Amino acid sequence: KVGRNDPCPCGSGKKYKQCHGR
Repeated sequence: KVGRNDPCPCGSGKKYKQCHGR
């Protein structure tokens, strides 16, 4: 459970929900 509000681990720049989480 990664902090959805934290920069996606993908290393793109957008937060989880703003990249992968979504």
